[PDB]
Amino acid sequence: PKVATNIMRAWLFQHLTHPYPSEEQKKQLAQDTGLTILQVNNWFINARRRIVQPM
Ligand SMILES: [Cl-]
Repeated sequence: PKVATNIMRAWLFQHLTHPYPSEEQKKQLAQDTGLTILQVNNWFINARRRIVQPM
């Protein structure tokens, strides 16, 4: 699971100005992580919320 998380973190940091994977990108991320598309989407929702959450 560390590799799965690191796959998504790496994508996220490379796309900080638009941290919203397209449908095709979600599909590739699912393949790379071994997570479902649903899990990939939920991870990104939670990541974007974490970035903006108050100190
Ligand atoms: Cl990282």
